[PDB]
Amino acid sequence: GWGNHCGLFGKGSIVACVKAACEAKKKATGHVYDANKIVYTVKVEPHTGD
Amino acid sequence: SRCTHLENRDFVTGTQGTTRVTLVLELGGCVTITAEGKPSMDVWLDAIYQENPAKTREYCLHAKLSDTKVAARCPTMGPATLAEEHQGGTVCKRDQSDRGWGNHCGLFGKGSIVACVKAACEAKKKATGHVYDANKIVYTVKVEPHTGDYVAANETHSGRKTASFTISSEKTILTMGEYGDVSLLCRVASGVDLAQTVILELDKTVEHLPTAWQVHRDWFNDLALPWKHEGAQNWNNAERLVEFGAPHAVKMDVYNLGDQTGVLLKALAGVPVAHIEGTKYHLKSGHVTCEVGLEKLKMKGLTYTMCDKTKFTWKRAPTDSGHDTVVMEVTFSGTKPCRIPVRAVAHGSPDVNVAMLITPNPTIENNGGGFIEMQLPPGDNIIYVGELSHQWFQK
Amino acid sequence: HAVKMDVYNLGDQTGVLLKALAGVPVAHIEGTKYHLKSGHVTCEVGLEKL
Repeated sequence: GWGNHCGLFGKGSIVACVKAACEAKKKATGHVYDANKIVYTVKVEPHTGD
Repeated sequence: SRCTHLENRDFVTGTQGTTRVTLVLELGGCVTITAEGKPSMDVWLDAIYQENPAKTREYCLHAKLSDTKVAARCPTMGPATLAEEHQGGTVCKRDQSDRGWGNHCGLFGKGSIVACVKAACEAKKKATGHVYDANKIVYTVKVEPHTGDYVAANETHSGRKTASFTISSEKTILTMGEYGDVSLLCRVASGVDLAQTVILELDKTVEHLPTAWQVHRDWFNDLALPWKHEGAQNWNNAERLVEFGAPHAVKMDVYNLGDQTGVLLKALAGVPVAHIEGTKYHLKSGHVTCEVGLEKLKMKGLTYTMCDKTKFTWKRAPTDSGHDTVVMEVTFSGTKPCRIPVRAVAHGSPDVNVAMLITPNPTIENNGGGFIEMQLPPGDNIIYVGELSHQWFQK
Repeated sequence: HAVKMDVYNLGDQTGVLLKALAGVPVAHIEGTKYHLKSGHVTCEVGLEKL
């Protein structure tokens, strides 16, 4: 309206935007396994009396 | 007129004899007072606040843990102990771990283990509550006379006056320039009850957040977070943000539950905001009833001659104000000061003046005047400012 | 309001995520190795040459 420098009193269009990024070290990342690349490690130790 | 700047506007009108007017002013509202033989006045409650209110508890939203210490004893060696278990400002957990030859104990069995961390709060990660004292709260009321000058919201009206009220000082007499004196009696006791209110403050320097919230005392007192009194060195219930892992041999992990700000903010959605300006803690919603004394107010320019009916032009053609009134502004090129000859007729009845003026005794002063606000009946009308005319369809 | 519109940030969601993650099993990362902390495998052990 006149109070904010418009000729008419009514609804005026307004649009606001912000650039959105992510804070450093504030991510949550997911990882998936490939059954063909997964490794199983097995250890064996003899009973040596020690 | 200031009230034309907002959507929330009320009109109060005093008739014959009405010398006093009782209004209920609300934050975000505005009242236009009109009365026979009196200059019109715009009045509004501008702020409600208290400087340096008392602080109740401070809560910690993000624990800063450091100096993790663990003490463990073999099954026959007795209780494990740390000096920290007796210090304030530390969180500890005593448990039992499985011990045996593998971790250097003579026997295979349960051994005592105790782990402690020093618990403090991250800088700027506090949530502090404040309480109002009804005897120290201030209500600010503004008054502005209708001078026939239009001023935008970002501009300052030279005739605007401010009055402050506290419970112990309920009456003020304001001198409205040449319009006389107006008396204001506002009772803070008629205002908002603040017994169950707490103003919650996080970090007011954060840019994308309100500076404060108005929350319920019982909700605030039940927050499951570490807390302390301002000034106290350590936190009570610091364990609320710390978890201990199951022990294994001579070790026990300490986990931090992270920053609780996001959690709090979800709880605060839908809660009303408040505002902090330095040391002033403001309510953003509230009301107060005032009695306005109009008897000492006098109109301006009643003895001027009528302006030359030939010298008016439209600076701002008649326009809808949004309050079912019409606003306009004229320019006068004749000799000042003088009374503006304004009137309006319904299409077809040139004899009956149908204009109800909001602006009192419109005049063109040596350095002002010209803005007029009026109400007209529905339908086609013609507005006249002397010989200057304008068609106007009302509604 | 008039020619302005405020933008609010909902804050760090880490605390919210961590509450959801309580009771979820942990895993472990060692450099480029992504380890499971729970699991099993069946093996056949040949003893004839011992």
